[PDB]
Amino acid sequence: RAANDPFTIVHGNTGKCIKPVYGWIVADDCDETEDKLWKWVSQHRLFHLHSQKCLGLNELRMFSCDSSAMLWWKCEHHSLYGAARYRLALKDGHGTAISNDVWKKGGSEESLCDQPYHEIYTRDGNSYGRPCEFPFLIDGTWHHDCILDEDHSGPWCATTLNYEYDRKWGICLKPENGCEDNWEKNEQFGSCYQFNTQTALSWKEAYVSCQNQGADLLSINSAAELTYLKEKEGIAKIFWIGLNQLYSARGWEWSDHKPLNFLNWDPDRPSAPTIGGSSCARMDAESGLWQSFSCEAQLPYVCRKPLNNTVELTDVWTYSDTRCDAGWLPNNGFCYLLVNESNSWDKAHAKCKAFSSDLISIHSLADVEVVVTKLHNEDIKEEVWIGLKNINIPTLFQWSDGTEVTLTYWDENEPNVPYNKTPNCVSYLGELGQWKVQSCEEKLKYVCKRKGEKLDKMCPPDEGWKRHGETCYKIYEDEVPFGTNCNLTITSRFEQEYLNDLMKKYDKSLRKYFWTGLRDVDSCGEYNWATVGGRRRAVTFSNWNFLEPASPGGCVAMSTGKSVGKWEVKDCRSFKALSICKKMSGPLGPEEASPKPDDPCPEGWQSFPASLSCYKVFHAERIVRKRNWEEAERFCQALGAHLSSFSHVDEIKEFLHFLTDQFSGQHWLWIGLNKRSPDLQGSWQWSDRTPVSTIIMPNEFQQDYDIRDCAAVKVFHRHFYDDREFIYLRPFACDTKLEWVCQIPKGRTPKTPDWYNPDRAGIHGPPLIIEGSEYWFVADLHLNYEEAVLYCASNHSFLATITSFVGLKAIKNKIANISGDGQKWWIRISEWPIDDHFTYSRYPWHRFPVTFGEECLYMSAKTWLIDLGKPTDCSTKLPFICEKYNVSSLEKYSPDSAAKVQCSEQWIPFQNKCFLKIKPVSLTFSQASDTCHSYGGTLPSVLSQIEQDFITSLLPDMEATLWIGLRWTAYEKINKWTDNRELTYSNFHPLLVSGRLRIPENFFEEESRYHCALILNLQKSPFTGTWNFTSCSERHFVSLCQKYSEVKSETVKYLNNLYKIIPKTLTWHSAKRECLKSNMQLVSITDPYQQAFLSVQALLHNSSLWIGLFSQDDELNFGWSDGKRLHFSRWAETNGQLEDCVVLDTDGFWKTVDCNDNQPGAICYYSGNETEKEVKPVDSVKCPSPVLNTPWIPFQNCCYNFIITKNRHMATTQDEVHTKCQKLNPKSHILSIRDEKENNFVLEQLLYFNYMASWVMLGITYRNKSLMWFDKTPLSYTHWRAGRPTIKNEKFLAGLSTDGFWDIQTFKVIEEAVYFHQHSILACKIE
Ligand SMILES: *[C@@H]1O[C@H](CO)[C@@H](O[C@@H]2O[C@H](CO)[C@@H](O[C@@H]3O[C@H](CO)[C@@H](O)[C@H](O)[C@@H]3O)[C@H](O)[C@H]2NC(C)=O)[C@H](O)[C@H]1NC(C)=O
Ligand SMILES: *[C@@H]1O[C@H](CO)[C@@H](O)[C@H](O)[C@H]1NC(C)=O
Repeated sequence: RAANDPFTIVHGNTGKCIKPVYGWIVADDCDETEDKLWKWVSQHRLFHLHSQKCLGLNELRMFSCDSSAMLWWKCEHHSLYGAARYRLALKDGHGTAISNDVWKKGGSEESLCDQPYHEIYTRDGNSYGRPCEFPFLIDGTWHHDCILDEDHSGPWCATTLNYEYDRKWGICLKPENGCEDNWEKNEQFGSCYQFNTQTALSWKEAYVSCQNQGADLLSINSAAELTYLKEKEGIAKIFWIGLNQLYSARGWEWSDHKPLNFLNWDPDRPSAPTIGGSSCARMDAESGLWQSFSCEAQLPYVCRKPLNNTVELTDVWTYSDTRCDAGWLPNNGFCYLLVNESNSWDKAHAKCKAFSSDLISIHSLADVEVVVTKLHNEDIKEEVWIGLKNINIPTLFQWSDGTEVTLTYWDENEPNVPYNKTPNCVSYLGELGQWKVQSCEEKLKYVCKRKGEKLDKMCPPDEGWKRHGETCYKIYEDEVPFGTNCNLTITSRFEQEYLNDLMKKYDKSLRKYFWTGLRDVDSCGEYNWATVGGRRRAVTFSNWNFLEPASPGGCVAMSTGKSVGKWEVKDCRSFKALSICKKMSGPLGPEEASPKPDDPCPEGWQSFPASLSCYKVFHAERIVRKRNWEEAERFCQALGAHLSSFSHVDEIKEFLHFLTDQFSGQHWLWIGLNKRSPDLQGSWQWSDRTPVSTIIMPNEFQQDYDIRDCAAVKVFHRHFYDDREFIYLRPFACDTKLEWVCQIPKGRTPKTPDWYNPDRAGIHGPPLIIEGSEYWFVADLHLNYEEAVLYCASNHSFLATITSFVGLKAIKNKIANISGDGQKWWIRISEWPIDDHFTYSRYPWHRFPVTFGEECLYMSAKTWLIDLGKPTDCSTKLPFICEKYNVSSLEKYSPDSAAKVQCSEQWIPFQNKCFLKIKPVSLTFSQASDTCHSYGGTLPSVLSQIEQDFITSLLPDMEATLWIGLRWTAYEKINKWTDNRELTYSNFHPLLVSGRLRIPENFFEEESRYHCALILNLQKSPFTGTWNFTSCSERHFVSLCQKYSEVKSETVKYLNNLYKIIPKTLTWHSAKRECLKSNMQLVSITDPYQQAFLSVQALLHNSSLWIGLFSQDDELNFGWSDGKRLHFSRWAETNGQLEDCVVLDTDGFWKTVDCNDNQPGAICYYSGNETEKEVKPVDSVKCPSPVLNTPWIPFQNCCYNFIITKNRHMATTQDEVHTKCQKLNPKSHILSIRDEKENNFVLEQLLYFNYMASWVMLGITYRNKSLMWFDKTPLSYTHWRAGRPTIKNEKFLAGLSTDGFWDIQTFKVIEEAVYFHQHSILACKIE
């Protein structure tokens, strides 16, 4: 389990207590804690359970923590420091900061920081399982734990910071003693289940949620459990199963420690080996099939707790020096032997079965230890059979002779059960002796095992001396100092497990440590084994505790209570621990030097002579795009390398000093360290199977330390390591050994012949596609989506983006002529050319925690009109085509420099251009053209973001619509920008203008209408400045013309606001102090007008300036220094908030930097003319009881139920869905949106399930020859994609999409639109 326990603060120098009262700190008088209790809460704050106030600051006092008054503390060595190098101290009883003491727990010896913050998750509600956020304010009272009232279901908490303004709650998930409440005390069989649906949680988050309750994730071991999970009523259609491979070199493991014998892998997944693959599994409940999906997603899960669990063990680590039949290797009473002759599986089984033996069987780590240590150096170059076969359907591995499987040791990463294969065989490979699949038809060696009979003064066990087979172990009575007579050195994990069993058998209670000969004599941070004289055995194995490395000096010991064998670090000066040793050692173990410091790098890899390894760094501009930790590791493995993993503590600083020369700005990089695997139990590990031995990470008391399990390194332009999640995108740097060769799997470098042969072949034969650049048709080479994108993307070439219907028809004809009407091709279909730099996938109303998936599309030669907006399983090998970039920044025109340069008083100048305003009179586009031509210039053409910001800042005084002035023929691309300028970017919000491709009527002789664009002034809406396209035969207002001018390329008042640009180079705290010195505060941008004005003002200064945006919750939730809700945001990236404080870049985007830095300016604001902050939502609607684990979320006098559950009845869905919503709960019909805010609410609820559902079913019919809802009511409000539909029949499916638009799929056969039914949600409102 895991929970936060209330504690007390104790001083170290003066060994007494703490006492907060209304005014200040007073005399302790504690040891009667009925009047004081402290607990850590969010934002690194301390909360008192008695006064219900949070401590803060320079007089220290208890303030209500609904304020921004530097209410946060940090984790020092053994003390606490505040905002900027502050400190916490007391003087004569009263506490006051000192800025230069230690504080420990009550009844313990640690700095209030060693135990990580264990947050709790929620089960169901309007939050979808998001973790709690304590404290929360209700009825004027601050609650720090889950409450229990007669209104809600059970223990429920608030999941966000401000509960009053969000009204998002969730039923808590607390550890229970039995499986009676919120569980199912019986299952199939011998466990209790908890099916929590509607919870968009990642794999690691779901595992942490199931583990905090003492249980674990799912575990399927027999077909009975599978068929019980299939026929369960309240279960999600797709969820997690805990099956994962998050280790370095392990095949596939269960979440809980259970053997993997029953496999149900989907036969459609091609099992992408390195790029495009995954490491966590996923279960589909409709067919009950297993897939390998990228477990960075957000899918529901299910917890499983063993019913009446018992701690049963055995004598798995014993000793028996028995003899065998003169040649059979004896080990622990058994005899193993492998035949050197080539044989099959069944034939060899029958061969060595005729003796008094049969094929080998591995039940625990003893057999694995035998297989690895013996067998001629773990069978360096060999393949050996093993008596595990499968003939059942589904797959269920079983031993040749046995009763039950108990340990599975797979090879990373291929259990690899074929589709059409009745016999399934396993074999040995790898330096760790792991298992892979075979065909029971290859000729390779085999091993088998015999039960032998039971049977020197060099090792007398008379004095309590245990034996292991080659080297005995001996424990001593007591030893206070370190290494009194002996120090122990461990070499591998099997020796560690033997030592753990010996320690558990020796002692009977907890809190007795055993010494270990690992220390740092030089106090250099790197740990090495103690030298007993002429011994320099390097560290080959390491297993620390959760966060053990904390001091660059000390001595290690081994705990035995629950952290069995975890190498803890204690003071090597004075600390008592027991001692264990061995007699023999390894003479040939540390005698090996494989790398050589004289071998150079193969090609292009840079390295310094003090590295013995070649490096290859991937900058943030050369690559196709940044990627997550797992994607970076897979990209490094594809090239034959891994992430940078240093052995010594000087190599890290040398590598940092070597990379900081290749960088100008500061940006994080990926590293091999990660604690993602559940078997590590919190300890770190290197991805290349190298034991961690140095202090690399500090101890930051983060709120989600269990979730962020990846290590990121920071470079400076002058060794700071942080813990990032496995979802953030980040550049990386692979590294290879000085003697090993790299790989080239059709990626970056092996494009060298792919830049000459196919490029010229496509430039010669294939002509230019109609209305577009050249398209190279990469066929006869099937690659995944990630591999196709990596192949197409180059210095100029990239993945083919289709934005026109003419180009669509051309590529369709070329595909039909080249490959056929059956093959599929990877195409990125859109309406306007999208920029890979700015994804524009930012929600405008709120920043809710949902990571959207990848939109990897496809298209075929036939059925292209239907499958153009349907995503596929893009871990598939298919041909593709690559497009070519043209000369963008190479065209030069406008030779007139001093003649046309004329900026009069009716002209506002900006960067290399100038604008002029006219009256807001209304004219069409063809008239507005000559209206601007009446003056000298052109219509306003936008080529960058800051020009759009300048236009937006000029917009408030203009009309509600402006003619931007770019025209294009309908159903084609956009060019010429009315001024012979290449279209760089376009600002079309996908929530207002449908980003999908437009499909016209296929019968049009010459009716080629034109489409023009305009800028909207949406009157306080967050979409002002965006562009909208329309048939410009109509007329709109015109208030702007642009021209080019060459020779001439304080307290500011703006929209009832006073802005001051401080040019001082200072931090964010000093900036806030300087703003407060002028009776002002840091600017809080709450509207796009202020954002655009501040952006153009920052461009006028050519440097990024500070703003009033900062974070306290470990960069999870941002907020303004004024106490204003973050509603408007213009971040530069989706997941780019990598540091704490915020600055406003010159390009108009909010950059994020750690505000312990120097920025060349800041922005202070003052609001005196307009001071309005009165906003409070009212929620007085209570929904009925939840049904089938699907609650009713209230919204505006209604109760919606997005039924994400097993449903396959798709026969006459019109009445079927209605009866389904009816018998589920009366007084509730199908969903029918009749407003605009309701559509946004439905879209928000859909976006939480964007990984398993892309549409929400709507109740649209065609009764009485008109589109109307199921109820007797007309259809007032509608949100279509492109015009009103033309549905004449009544057989069609209406679905609210993931962009707010309503799509309609018509069909003639009911069994043809099942793809729309598989990805739909059945919502039944109440009203
Ligand atoms: C962005 O531009 C598009 C134009 O392509 C705008 O779509 C147009 O919006 C108007 C306003 O609602 C529609 O007029 C309505 O037509 C229905 C047809 O049944 C009629 O019943 C209403 O009384 C009203 O006249 C118009 O049909 C629609 N489409 C076109 C081609 O003009 C869109 O509104 C613009 N976006 C924003 C935010 O204004
Ligand atoms: C809900 O009902 C109350 C009282 O009938 C009404 O004041 C309120 O406007 C309703 N909500 C909406 C969104 O109309």
